[PDB]
Amino acid sequence: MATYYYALASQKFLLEEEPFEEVLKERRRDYGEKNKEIDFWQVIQPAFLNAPELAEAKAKAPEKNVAIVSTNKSFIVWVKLRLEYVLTGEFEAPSDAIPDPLASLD
Repeated sequence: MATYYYALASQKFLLEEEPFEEVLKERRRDYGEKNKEIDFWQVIQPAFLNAPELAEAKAKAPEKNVAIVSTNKSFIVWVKLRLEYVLTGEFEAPSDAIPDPLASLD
């Protein structure tokens, strides 16, 4: 089990943040160049939001949502400061409630 950190946005909002998405693309590409295991992901309509421990987040969330997830806390701190209009939190996985931290509900 690992701790995952997240920043949850609306799909609408994240579509207005193209420079941000370019930063994430460049970060993936840089990781590959450095032979660093990818430890951050963008998850459309994340299934983790259904976990009981995330009930407060789900109650606040956009209808069509998307998370930036990482096992690197400092990366999510940056994401929050860069995007601002996101809900943040953390969870442990795999668990009964979150068997796949990267699963989409779509």
